[PDB]
Amino acid sequence: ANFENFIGATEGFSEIAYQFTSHILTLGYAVMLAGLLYFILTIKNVDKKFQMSNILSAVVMVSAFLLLYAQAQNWTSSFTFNEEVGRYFLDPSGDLFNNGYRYLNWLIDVPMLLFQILFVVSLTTSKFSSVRNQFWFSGAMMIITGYIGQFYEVSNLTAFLVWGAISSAFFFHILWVMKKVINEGKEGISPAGQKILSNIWILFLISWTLYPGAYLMPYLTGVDGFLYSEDGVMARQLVYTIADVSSKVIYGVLLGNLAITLSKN
Ligand SMILES: *C/C=C(C)/C=C/C=C(C)/C=C/C1=C(C)CCCC1(C)C
Repeated sequence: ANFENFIGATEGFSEIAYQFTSHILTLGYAVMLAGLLYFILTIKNVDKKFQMSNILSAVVMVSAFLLLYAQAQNWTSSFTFNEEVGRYFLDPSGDLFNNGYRYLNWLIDVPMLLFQILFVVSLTTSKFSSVRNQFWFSGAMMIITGYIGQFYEVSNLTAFLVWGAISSAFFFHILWVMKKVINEGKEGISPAGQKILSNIWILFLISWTLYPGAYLMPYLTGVDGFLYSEDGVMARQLVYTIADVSSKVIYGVLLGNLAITLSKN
């Protein structure tokens, strides 16, 4: 199946790798719940014209809280301690670790995260429906092809890499469209608003690039390096969690700050 089950069925996990991963994943969903309350409670601070962004952030928080909670429970319940060896091994009586929860989260959140910026910034020469459709089509194809490649993570590294490269092509199209959105959105707003948009662009670029980084984490030191191990599992789930918080919560906070700044003439 996946790299997590592979390690869990062969080498097992140290108490530390199992506990660290349970805690990071728990922090992930905990932050989404806090984010949910923040976006609901702050909806009254922005003008009505911009409230769709707060609404879409709130919906992303529900998606991410529920699905990361389900992933967290799946992690903790999938491995059981062996006293002889002193490690956690995959439990054949369990469901086994499943990355489906995260990929479904991506399928839901990606279209809403890309769409929500179009309720805060104004385009100039691009059409709203064109940009929206390109975001949605490429976003969906990114996640779908990456999901396909994930099936080959352990069994066929070649297909894993090829499908990931196909997915990356759609990713680069998204980055290209978003860069245009940001540049049109900077036209005729105040310098304070332009500086927030510049920050949004940088946050977007870095935080979205973390996802492919985590997808490749166990192979980033070769076919038998330091990360082809429980340490690469830990690193993968840490980087996902940093990306989750950044791409969903911080991105949303910054858009709301942009909407407040735009209310000032
Ligand atoms: C909260 C969720 C978000 C922002 C999810 C974003 C997911 C991606 C940017 C996925 C990207 C991928 C690649 C560009 C190549 C490797 C396969 C993916 C699906 C991880």
